[PDB]
Amino acid sequence: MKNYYSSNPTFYLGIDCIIFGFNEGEISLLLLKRNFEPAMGEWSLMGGFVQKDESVDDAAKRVLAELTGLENVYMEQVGAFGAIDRDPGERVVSIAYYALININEYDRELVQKHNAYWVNINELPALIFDHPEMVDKAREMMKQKASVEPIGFNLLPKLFTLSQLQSLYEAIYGEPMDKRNFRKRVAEMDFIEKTDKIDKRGAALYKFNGKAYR
Amino acid sequence: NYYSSNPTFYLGIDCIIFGFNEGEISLLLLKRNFEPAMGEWSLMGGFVQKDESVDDAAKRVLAELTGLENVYMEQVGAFGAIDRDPGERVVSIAYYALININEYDRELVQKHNAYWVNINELPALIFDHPEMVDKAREMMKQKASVEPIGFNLLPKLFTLSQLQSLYEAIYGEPMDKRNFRKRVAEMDFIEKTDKIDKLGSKRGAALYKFNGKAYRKDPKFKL
Ligand SMILES: O[C@@H]1[C@@H](O)[C@@H](O)CO[C@H]1O
Ligand SMILES: O[C@@H]1[C@@H](O)[C@@H](O)CO[C@H]1O
Repeated sequence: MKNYYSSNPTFYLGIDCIIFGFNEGEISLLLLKRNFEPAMGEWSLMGGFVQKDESVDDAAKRVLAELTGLENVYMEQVGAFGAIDRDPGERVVSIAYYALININEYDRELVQKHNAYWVNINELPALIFDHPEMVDKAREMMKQKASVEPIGFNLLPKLFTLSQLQSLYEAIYGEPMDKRNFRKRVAEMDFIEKTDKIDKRGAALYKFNGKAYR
Repeated sequence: NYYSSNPTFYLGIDCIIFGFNEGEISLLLLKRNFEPAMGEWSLMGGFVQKDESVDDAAKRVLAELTGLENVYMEQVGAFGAIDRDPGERVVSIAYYALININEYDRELVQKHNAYWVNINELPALIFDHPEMVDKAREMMKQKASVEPIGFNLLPKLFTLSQLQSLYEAIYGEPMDKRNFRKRVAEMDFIEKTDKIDKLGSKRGAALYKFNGKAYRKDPKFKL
């Protein structure tokens, strides 16, 4: 059995989940009031710790489910945050994970039962520790992702107008966009495709495809 | 004692140092100096210590195992599969860089028994090191697409062929010369100087430089 590596120290390994939600033209962040010390009661990302019996990726899934009830949310790793004094309680290196989801009814009731709250990304309260830095990094990742592949397949209807698409991009990027230049930029995205169908007024309908994955 | 209902983990460090030299990319490798898997081909592997940030751990590990200092690395990810390290549960945070080989002390590296291996002729690496390398390589490609790159990998006055060679090595593919120079035209961070190449491979070729102001990374990503 003994002890490979026992000369080295061990560390608490944190998990923080960053859940962006799109609804009615706005992005919100899912937040809670932290249920343990230090900084108990203060505004927080969904925070937990990696356990011995699980991968770090599965820790994220578990932490999310424990603190919000949400299951079946695919998340992408944001990074390992390991500044010495990031957590005032102990040395904690935290691994952040993020997703962008479409905010829907059953999920809404579930989240509310956990005392998690959707807060508009332009009106965030002061978050504990380095959570604002984590959120900023996830938001930049989301921006970059949206420029190279479909940002999600159930954020918008299967067939969507350019106006609907523009509202999603403006929310992600956090600034209004020029309609003509946005249309030109979309024409350069081979993963968005104009169909023959029209909205029912007369606006052209577009769809995401799988061309960014080839 | 906060958080004591939770366990603690060994936190690995792995450094993935790609080197650019004579139009090709290499990986800096070593023979692992501790067990298990002692003597086998490995990345610069260590562990985070109590004294240091994880970023600073990656610096110390790099300097201990190669002598290289002042090398900026970007985080690849935390690799946390339960069985990735057969010795023990270790969550390893991999870091990467693409450096200019000639710009560093090649004898200092040699002294540390670290070897540049060509990126297309890698030996079998230990544990999940090939996965880490693959991930770093994909990030290098993604950056090269969306950002200005290679200020310290090219001479201050460089040709379009030299710039092309960098991109070709990064993506690992020959490129169309026609379309590349068209893409180079849309890059506002590369400016054409008055000067010309009197020593290199295409004599009299236009020498370009990076415009520092335009090279600078945007604080927020632009569509
Ligand atoms: O980021 C914190 C981490 O440092 C630990 O306190 C667990 O909760 C997370 O939200
Ligand atoms: O990836 C390994 C890590 O798991 C630990 O063994 C330290 O060295 C690294 O190379």
